[PDB]
Amino acid sequence: NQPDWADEAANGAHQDAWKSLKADVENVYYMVKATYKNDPVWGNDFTCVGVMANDVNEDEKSIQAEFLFMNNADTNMQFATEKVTAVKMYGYNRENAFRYETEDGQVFTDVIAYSDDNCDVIYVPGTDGNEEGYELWTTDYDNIPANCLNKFNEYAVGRETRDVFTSACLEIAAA
Ligand SMILES: NCCc1c[nH]cn1
Repeated sequence: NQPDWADEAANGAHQDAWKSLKADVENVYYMVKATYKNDPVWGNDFTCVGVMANDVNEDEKSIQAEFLFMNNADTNMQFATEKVTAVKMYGYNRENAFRYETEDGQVFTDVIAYSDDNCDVIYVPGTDGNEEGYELWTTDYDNIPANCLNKFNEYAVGRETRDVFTSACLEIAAA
């Protein structure tokens, strides 16, 4: 049993997890939308989630990721560092998932449903003590690519979509 988009022959070309993780090294990726409200790490009604990486390890297909985020329990931006490794899920031959490992050893395995050069549509299976759902991440929180947005809306049908990282997360300019 697995999502119908988890068809490697059909969709694998757009589900390259290692390529997507390395992309976090060049540009910050912002989670612009999601279909769920709570994350065990980011908190409740979490918003303003972004990530940047460094320390690419080709032998391990892992990076060190630095996250920023907000939730309804603190008015200040929060930060955390986690290791993320490209792994295989749903019988795939080429890595199509992200295995996050927090400093306390907690593990989350999410799956790339669709990914293009500057955006990712990620599926949260809901088996890591968390809510099942989808996330949309992109490098520019103000200009969302239509291809990823359409794929996110397509796969996330029947749920309640909400904004996560938007310009409201920052107070931009001066004076
Ligand atoms: N679906 C996001 C799970 C996660 C990873 N790190 C923190 N939370």
